Amino acid sequence: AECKYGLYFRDGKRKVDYILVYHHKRDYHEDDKRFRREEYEGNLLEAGLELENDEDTKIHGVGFVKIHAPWHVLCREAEFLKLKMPTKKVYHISLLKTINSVLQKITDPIQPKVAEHRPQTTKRLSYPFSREKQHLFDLTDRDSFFDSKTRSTIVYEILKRTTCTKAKYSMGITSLLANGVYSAAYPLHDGDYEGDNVEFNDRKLLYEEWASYGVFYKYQPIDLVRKYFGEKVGLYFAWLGAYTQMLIPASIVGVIVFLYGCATVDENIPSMEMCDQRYNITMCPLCDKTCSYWKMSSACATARASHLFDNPATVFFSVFMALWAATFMEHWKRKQMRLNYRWDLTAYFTNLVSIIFMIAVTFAIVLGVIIYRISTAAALAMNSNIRVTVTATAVIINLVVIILLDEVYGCIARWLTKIEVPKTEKSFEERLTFKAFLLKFVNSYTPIFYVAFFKGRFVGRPGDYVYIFRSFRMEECAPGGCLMELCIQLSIIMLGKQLIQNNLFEIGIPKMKKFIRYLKLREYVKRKQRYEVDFNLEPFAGLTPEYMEMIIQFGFVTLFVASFPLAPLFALLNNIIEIRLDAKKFVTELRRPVAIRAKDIGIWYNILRGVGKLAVIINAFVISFTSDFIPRLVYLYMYSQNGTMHGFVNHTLSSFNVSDFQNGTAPNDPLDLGYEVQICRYKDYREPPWSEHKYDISKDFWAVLAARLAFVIVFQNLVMFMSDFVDWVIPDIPKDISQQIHKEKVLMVELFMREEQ
Amino acid sequence: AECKYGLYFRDGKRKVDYILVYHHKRDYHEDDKRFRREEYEGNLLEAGLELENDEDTKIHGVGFVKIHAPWHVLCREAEFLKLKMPTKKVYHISLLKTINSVLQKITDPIQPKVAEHRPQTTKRLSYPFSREKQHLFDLTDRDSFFDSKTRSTIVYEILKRTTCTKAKYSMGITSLLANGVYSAAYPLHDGDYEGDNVEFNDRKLLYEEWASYGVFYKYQPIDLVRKYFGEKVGLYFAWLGAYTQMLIPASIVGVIVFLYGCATVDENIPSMEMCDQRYNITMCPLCDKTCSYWKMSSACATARASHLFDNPATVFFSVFMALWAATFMEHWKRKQMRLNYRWDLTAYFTNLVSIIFMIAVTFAIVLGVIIYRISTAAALAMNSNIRVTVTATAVIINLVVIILLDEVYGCIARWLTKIEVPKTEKSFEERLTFKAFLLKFVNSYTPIFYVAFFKGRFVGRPGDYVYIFRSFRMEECAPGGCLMELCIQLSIIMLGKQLIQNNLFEIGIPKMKKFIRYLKLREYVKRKQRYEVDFNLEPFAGLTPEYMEMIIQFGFVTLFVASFPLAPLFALLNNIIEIRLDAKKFVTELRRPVAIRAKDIGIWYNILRGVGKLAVIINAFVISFTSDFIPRLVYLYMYSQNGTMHGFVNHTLSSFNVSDFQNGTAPNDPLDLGYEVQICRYKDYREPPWSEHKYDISKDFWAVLAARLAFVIVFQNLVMFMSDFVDWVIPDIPKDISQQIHKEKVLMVELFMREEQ
Ligand SMILES: CCOc1ccccc1OCCN[C@H](C)Cc1ccc(OC)c(S(N)(=O)=O)c1
Ligand SMILES: CCOc1ccccc1OCCN[C@H](C)Cc1ccc(OC)c(S(N)(=O)=O)c1
Ligand SMILES: *[C@@H]1O[C@H](CO)[C@@H](O)[C@H](O)[C@H]1NC(C)=O
Ligand SMILES: *[C@@H]1O[C@H](CO)[C@@H](O)[C@H](O)[C@H]1NC(C)=O
Ligand SMILES: *[C@@H]1O[C@H](CO)[C@@H](O)[C@H](O)[C@H]1NC(C)=O
Ligand SMILES: *[C@@H]1O[C@H](CO)[C@@H](O)[C@H](O)[C@H]1NC(C)=O
Ligand SMILES: *[C@@H]1O[C@H](CO)[C@@H](O)[C@H](O)[C@H]1NC(C)=O
Ligand SMILES: *[C@@H]1O[C@H](CO)[C@@H](O)[C@H](O)[C@H]1NC(C)=O
Ligand SMILES: *[C@@H]1O[C@H](CO)[C@@H](O)[C@H](O)[C@H]1NC(C)=O
Ligand SMILES: *[C@@H]1O[C@H](CO)[C@@H](O)[C@H](O)[C@H]1NC(C)=O
Ligand SMILES: CCCCCCCCCCCCCC
Ligand SMILES: CCCCCCCCCCCCCC
Ligand SMILES: CCCCCCCCCCCCCC
Ligand SMILES: CCCCCCCCCCCCCC
Ligand SMILES: CCCCCCCCCCCCCC
Ligand SMILES: CCCCCCCCCCCCCC
Ligand SMILES: CCCCCCCCCCCCCC
Ligand SMILES: CCCCCCCCCCCCCC
Ligand SMILES: CCCCCCCCCCCCCC
Ligand SMILES: CCCCCCCCCCCCCC
Ligand SMILES: CCCCCCCCCCCCCC
Ligand SMILES: CCCCCCCCCCCCCC
Ligand SMILES: CCCCCCCCCCCCCC
Ligand SMILES: CCCCCCCCCCCCCC
Ligand SMILES: CCCCCCCCCCCCCC
Ligand SMILES: CCCCCCCCCCCCCC
Ligand SMILES: CCCCCCCCCCCCCC
Ligand SMILES: CCCCCCCCCCCCCC
Ligand SMILES: CCCCCCCCCCCCCC
Ligand SMILES: CCCCCCCCCCCCCC
Ligand SMILES: CCCCCCCCCCCCCC
Ligand SMILES: CCCCCCCCCCCCCC
Ligand SMILES: CCCCCCCCCCCCCC
Ligand SMILES: CCCCCCCCCCCCCC
Ligand SMILES: CCCCCCCCCCCCCC
Ligand SMILES: CCCCCCCCCCCCCC
Ligand SMILES: [Ca+2]
Ligand SMILES: [Ca+2]
Repeated sequence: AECKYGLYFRDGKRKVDYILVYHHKRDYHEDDKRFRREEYEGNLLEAGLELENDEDTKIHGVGFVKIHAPWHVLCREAEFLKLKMPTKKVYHISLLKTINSVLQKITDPIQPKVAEHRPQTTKRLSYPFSREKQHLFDLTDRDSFFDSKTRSTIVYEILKRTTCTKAKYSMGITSLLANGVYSAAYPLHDGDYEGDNVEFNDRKLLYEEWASYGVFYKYQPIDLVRKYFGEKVGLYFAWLGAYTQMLIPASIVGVIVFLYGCATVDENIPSMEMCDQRYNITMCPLCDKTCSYWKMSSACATARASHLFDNPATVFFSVFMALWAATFMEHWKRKQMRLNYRWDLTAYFTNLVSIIFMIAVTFAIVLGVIIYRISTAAALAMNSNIRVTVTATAVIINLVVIILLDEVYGCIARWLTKIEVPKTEKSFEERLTFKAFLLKFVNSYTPIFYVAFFKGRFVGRPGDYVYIFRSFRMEECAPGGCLMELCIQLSIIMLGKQLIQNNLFEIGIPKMKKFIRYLKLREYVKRKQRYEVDFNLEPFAGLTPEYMEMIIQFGFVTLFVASFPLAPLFALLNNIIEIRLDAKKFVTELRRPVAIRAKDIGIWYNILRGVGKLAVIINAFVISFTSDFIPRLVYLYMYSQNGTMHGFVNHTLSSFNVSDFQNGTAPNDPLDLGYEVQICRYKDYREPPWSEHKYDISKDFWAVLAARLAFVIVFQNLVMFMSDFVDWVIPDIPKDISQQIHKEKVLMVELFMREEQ
Repeated sequence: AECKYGLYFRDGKRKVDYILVYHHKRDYHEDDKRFRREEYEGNLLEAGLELENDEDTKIHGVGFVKIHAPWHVLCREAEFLKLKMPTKKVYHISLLKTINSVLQKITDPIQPKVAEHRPQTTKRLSYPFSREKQHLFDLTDRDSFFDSKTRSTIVYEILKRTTCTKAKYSMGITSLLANGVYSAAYPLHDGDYEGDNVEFNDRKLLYEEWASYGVFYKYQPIDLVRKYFGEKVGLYFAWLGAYTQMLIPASIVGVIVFLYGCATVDENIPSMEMCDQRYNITMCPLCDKTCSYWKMSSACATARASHLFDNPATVFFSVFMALWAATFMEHWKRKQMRLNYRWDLTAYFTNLVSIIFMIAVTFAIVLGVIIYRISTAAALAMNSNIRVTVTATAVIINLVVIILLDEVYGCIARWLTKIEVPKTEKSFEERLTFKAFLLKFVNSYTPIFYVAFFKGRFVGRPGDYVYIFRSFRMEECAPGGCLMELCIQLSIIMLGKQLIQNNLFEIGIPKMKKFIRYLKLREYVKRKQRYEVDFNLEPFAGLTPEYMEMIIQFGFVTLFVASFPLAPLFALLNNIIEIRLDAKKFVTELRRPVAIRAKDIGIWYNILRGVGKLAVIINAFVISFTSDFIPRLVYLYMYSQNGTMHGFVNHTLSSFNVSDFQNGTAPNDPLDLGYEVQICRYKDYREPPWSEHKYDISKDFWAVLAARLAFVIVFQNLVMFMSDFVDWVIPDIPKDISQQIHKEKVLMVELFMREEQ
């Protein structure tokens, strides 16, 4: 009623800045905990904080404690730290400008409706606040001089300072919370976000203008977000928006490159030769005692589909995407400085744990191939087009096991970090992030490397096959090739796993917790107090998973772009929804976090710059050994009489005598095709049967292998030099930002004169 | 007499801090210059400097001006800048230590005899000096509170501040010196360095203990050098000593590697097969219409000598020298911080000039090959063993032309820098250094790249040769190979050009200037004054050539070490003499420079880190395409029946029919050997005459080319990762240095309390 529902004290003039809750159930350890609390409350009273208790609530066995801070305490704690406040001093801000004017005219309807977005040609000064010189800062209003966030930060620092006499080593509220004496501690929200009679506050404004699905095409009011939540939350959203901005130019060139291949697919000689039914090309079986001879005309659709994923445009696109990320890094580096300026921020256990971590990483690498092979075998056995359905089933089966193993890997990393004694609090996080990221990388990217580089390459020749354990034969690729399975894997992963299931789980997880709480608790007419309302929300976890998700997503776009031009387009649609999906959680679901000052994102910059450096070698090897670019180039300039591409499929096929088959390897029935077979054909570079040295490696095997090796040498060096040049050219600091500081310092000289004046 | 020979004023209590000399010959422009001087002297008097003139000297038409500074001017100018002075506050400094104690016991006789080298367990504080708080610093003695160097620095700053009313734009003494009104300006030396009755001063101490040839095995007293000369000179000598220290461990492994090859030269099968006289192997002529057939047994000495320069030890040494420099960089980076802590230092014209510079660089690259070819032709024509003498003559002839072209390149760079307007004084030097370094690099390293990679490789086959301009045939390599000329070139260069002629010219150049001055001037009983004595010395130039010489020397050790194990040993002998050669010049020859504060060497770090990065690719290519390592490895594992090295020379030789020679290419007389010749042999991979496709590239040509290509791919990546790991592991800041600052700051808190106390 007169207390505005728990926001103020009983007298109505003291604002609650923090809330402590203890489990006072209606017993020697309980008495000891009570004595410790009482001593802590006495120390807090000695510090200079007003104290209050409430014991009459509907919830059983809970007590709430209110904390308040006076004016002199706030002044002293603000002067102790380096806190900058606005000053009455005001200065004016001091062809190419008409372009900015035109774009400002055009971009008017998309800007949000907030007070700060109004242009300001004058900016006030800012000087450290201290008790010695109070004339420089206007102290007209005490209430409006301090925001709620900076009011709660000082109280949190005071709570961290306090130590208990009984436990001299134990300091701060963290140890008390860890022991189990207290339950939780949290600041209060400003008010409601919905309601017809609700008065104006920042929560409702951010709900209407920022956290909604109907305003997905607007900008974000970053200043209000930083004012309400803090400087650690704002940098994440700024980085997300900057990352989302740079995908629009990259999502158009990929579409153009993809569309170029659809128009020129009906004039492709290699794909036209395979689909012709005038020849009678019989191929050898692909398995032992079960399969039989087939025909080349049965892979026409796969041959036609493979054309859209390799051509010179797909190499030009790789060269382009090589420089795109180098430009993005410089863009973010230059953007961070403006935000820094505007926000006024200018032994044996260790070795043993490291060895165990390497062992675990090796085992995690090992298990994935076994899981993939088992999934493929199960998918093949379940069925009995066939191939596409079998591949899709195998991928879908493997994804679930990956999802299940992620959590176990995370728990293992957490326990491994815990068993080793951490020196401080920052090193704990800096080590946990690395330990989790390595395991997530090796868990996510293992099956892709196997199909691209290792599947179907070490299998033998007809008549001399390779067996493992003397009883199992190595598997081969698809009849059309192994470039089609990679595209299906990438498409299925990117479209389903990262877009549908992830977001559905994110939305649906809190509902089960709410339902469980409702079932366990078991109407309300009187209005509950603020602390009782805030007690039913979910506590804040952190920002590590939010960064980890986007960092994992960043690797798919760059590492495997040489054979998938549509990768950048799939990420933009997800990033469009992710911003407004994450915005709602902070406003409507979680509890209010405390503010932390930061000047950079932190350790993720090094990870991004390592992935960007790693992408190039993989791109070069994928272009060299997975496609048919180099064989075509070699055939055109060495073996063609015309100078054209006639006879290329004729060139790449060998011959074999079906009468030389090993015992127990011939097909069961050779008359399914309807005619007798005497010679089958396979893909390799070996000698003909009608020769002195049959089935031997020929001279053309060695000529293509040097051409594949030289391409990597040229590509790697050229791309590395081009990537370094871009960093060299662009400066790291904007000119206007650096210019503005010098005049401010020149006037700050007279400000220093004003200090004694 | 009573003035101590010009050191003090006539009264005997004012010390001369600077000296200005004008050309007052015994005429309107002369009157204008006199008026300008007079105005400058009036401005200096307004500044607060005492002035004096002397016009009675033996030298004709010269006048000297004396400058003196009072105490209050010194105090004000010292408080204007950030100058730190010692304080009365004193603190104590706060298994592994016994090793340091033992090495201190052993290294006693090699330490110099100076006061500062005595161990000090207590170190005084240091606080900014200001007029507001003079109680913290003891002002007991005015004379001993300021050194001569810091006394002259303030006067130089005052002179730079002064501006002339008539020329408002012109400021400082630099413009006056450039116009021609004044001749020179220099501070004074402390006194003499030789003499039985000479009193003690720092010049004599540095002469006896530092700048001498009989103390070449001792340390250097860096603190006294910095106290007398400054902080810019000391860093050069510290870097030189640190660079000289790290060559001792590297000069022993090279000797061991070189000695390993001498013991195993009598069991080498490939060199034993060539020296055997049981076979009769006739080779084809190496030139048109003049040479004739020769025998393989005539290159036995060259074959035996080539063994000492390639073996697995020469690859292990390359891998070792890859990490040596990475360790050296970290060593210097960690050493700089201790010196920083101890010394209290904690539009269209531009584009046009750039294009002209690229054109000049291209032309400079072009001219060197022509010069080398002309020198080789002249050396061959002059004579008429023959080969060794001809090669030595060609190298000696080329070196002189290189020496002559260096100065023209330097002058071109200077003019090119001058024609473009520089923005400031630092950018001028930073651009001139780069412009000179690029031209010196391309001038020095051009002939080495040509012999290693391009000579004798694009020449044709017997019966189908390659001609340029339809009349000139391409040259071939030496009969034994092209690995012997590179060693002779490197040895001759390193031993003669950098060690004998350079030092002789450095010593002998000032003597010609002294003799010319003596001849032009034309005895003395009275003692000359200090300014008249200092007027006859040579002015100081700078530190760019001193750094450039050592930077150029640094490239020979690292870039071309894969085939010359004795390179690090030749540089140590030169660096031993260079220190004591350069020390004498500063003490006995040049004028006294003014002090400049610096915290790093500057732009040379980037050049060193670029050369270190560049060395790896060149090393890999030199190992792959210049030696015979890969062919031997290919022969051993693919073509040998034994499993040994029997029949390798048999493998690498082809055959040719002497009856298929082109018209005008057969030798004049084929009967010099004493018997008829029907088949000659050459080195290549081609088909035999008794085949369907004669003189065609065979299958063994393509098998070795892939093996040469894979080695580079493996080597480059492995060495790059290993080089990055070393930087990753080692921290960049010493632990004790960082630890010491925190306690000093903790006590500086009480020092701040002492400020008001
Ligand atoms: C593609 C890269 O090149 C190689 C590089 C390095 C080593 C081997 C390489 O080559 C791959 C071998 N894979 C053969 C070329 C394909 C093939 C196709 C059909 C077959 O018939 C069923 C058989 S098989 N098992 O009968 O030989 C083999
Ligand atoms: C050594 C690297 O390999 C090559 C790599 C790339 C291209 C060509 C390469 O090979 C070099 C060719 N140089 C031949 C192999 C040497 C030779 C020796 C004696 C001769 O007789 C006088 C002749 S010649 N002019 O008569 O052919 C040639
Ligand atoms: C070629 O294949 C067709 C496919 O039906 C078959 O009818 C025909 O008999 C075959 N001819 C030969 C010569 O194999
Ligand atoms: C290509 O070769 C075929 C057969 O050798 C011939 O019919 C055709 O005309 C040739 N095409 C061109 C463009 O030379
Ligand atoms: C395939 O190549 C062989 C080898 O020259 C040739 O004889 C055969 O006719 C070719 N096949 C076709 C269908 O052209
Ligand atoms: C290989 O095939 C030919 C027919 O092409 C046949 O005559 C010969 O007998 C076969 N080889 C063997 C070993 O049977
Ligand atoms: C082999 O060379 C020696 C060298 O003098 C010569 O005397 C001898 O006649 C030669 N023999 C043959 C067969 O060429
Ligand atoms: C090497 O081969 C030669 C001739 O083939 C033979 O005399 C010799 O014994 C072999 N050496 C070994 C170690 O096998
Ligand atoms: C060199 O190789 C050929 C080819 O096999 C062989 O006939 C000849 O005997 C060899 N020469 C010697 C001296 O062994
Ligand atoms: C090549 O040499 C053989 C002897 O080795 C000779 O009989 C033949 O005539 C020669 N070739 C020609 C074109 O003369
Ligand atoms: C009143 C709201 C009308 C618009 C609703 C839009 C819902 C979200 C659609 C987002 C689509 C973005 C491209 C995939
Ligand atoms: C800073 C917030 C940006 C939010 C994204 C706005 C929507 C962009 C849609 C662009 C469509 C391009 C299709 C190729
Ligand atoms: C018998 C020939 C079959 C050819 C198949 C070609 C497949 C093209 C699919 C295009 C899908 C585009 C979706 C955006
Ligand atoms: C943004 C820079 C793009 C540069 C693209 C260079 C690659 C061109 C490849 C051409 C292949 C031609 C095959 C016949
Ligand atoms: C607002 C501007 C930010 C920086 C934009 C840089 C260029 C964007 C286009 C991508 C270029 C890629 C070249 C390979
Ligand atoms: C961060 C601002 C970026 C401005 C555009 C930069 C585009 C790329 C310039 C360098 C191109 C290098 C081509 C080899
Ligand atoms: C040839 C049989 C063994 C294959 C081992 C390699 C499988 C894939 C390894 C992937 C390494 C990178 C994982 C992130
Ligand atoms: C990870 C590398 C594994 C190497 C396995 C070697 C197997 C050799 C048998 C296959 C040789 C013939 C290939 C067609
Ligand atoms: C009759 C042929 C059917 C082929 C179906 C292929 C399915 C591939 C789906 C790839 C994208 C899936 C996104 C959820
Ligand atoms: C008034 C408009 C409401 C639109 C609601 C959209 C909800 C989207 C939930 C996320 C779906 C993730 C898988 C596509
Ligand atoms: C086996 C490859 C693992 C991933 C390599 C690329 C990631 C680089 C991460 C850099 C970590 C830096 C921590 C300070
Ligand atoms: C920390 C930022 C740079 C990290 C770069 C890591 C790249 C590792 C690639 C290794 C390639 C060579 C393996 C032998
Ligand atoms: C640096 C990445 C691109 C390099 C492309 C090299 C191959 C170009 C085609 C082959 C040469 C064609 C000559 C007409
Ligand atoms: C009185 C001086 C005795 C020693 C004279 C030494 C002269 C210089 C010799 C330096 C040799 C260093 C190794 C090349
Ligand atoms: C810091 C000054 C060092 C001066 C060098 C001292 C002489 C070193 C001689 C070492 C001889 C080693 C022979 C292989
Ligand atoms: C006929 C055989 C001649 C062999 C010549 C070997 C030359 C060895 C020279 C060693 C010089 C070492 C100087 C340090
Ligand atoms: C300091 C690290 C040295 C490592 C040396 C590795 C190179 C070994 C080469 C062995 C060649 C063997 C040829 C048969
Ligand atoms: C005083 C110590 C300075 C640093 C010494 C570092 C090791 C010196 C030996 C060279 C090691 C090279 C390994 C390839
Ligand atoms: C600057 C102090 C150097 C101390 C010795 C360092 C020796 C090299 C250590 C790293 C070795 C890496 C081997 C792969
Ligand atoms: C084949 C004829 C032309 C040879 C041109 C190359 C000669 C050497 C070039 C050296 C480049 C590096 C100079 C510092
Ligand atoms: C700098 C590269 C120059 C290339 C010149 C090509 C000359 C071709 C004639 C030689 C071919 C046969 C070599 C034995
Ligand atoms: C009789 C054979 C004489 C051979 C003389 C070779 C001279 C090579 C000298 C290399 C070093 C020169 C240093 C000045
Ligand atoms: C008392 C000892 C005197 C020694 C004098 C040495 C003079 C050396 C001059 C430099 C010679 C450079 C070529 C070897
Ligand atoms: C043609 C090669 C010239 C030399 C390349 C290596 C030297 C690198 C110098 C880096 C200059 C940095 C200036 C800021
Ligand atoms: C400024 C410090 C790094 C400079 C590195 C320069 C190395 C240049 C090597 C270029 C190799 C590739 C040429 C195509
Ligand atoms: C990384 C630099 C050294 C690499 C050496 C590679 C070749 C080693 C010899 C060849 C293999 C021998 C197997 C027994
Ligand atoms: Ca998500
Ligand atoms: Ca010298």
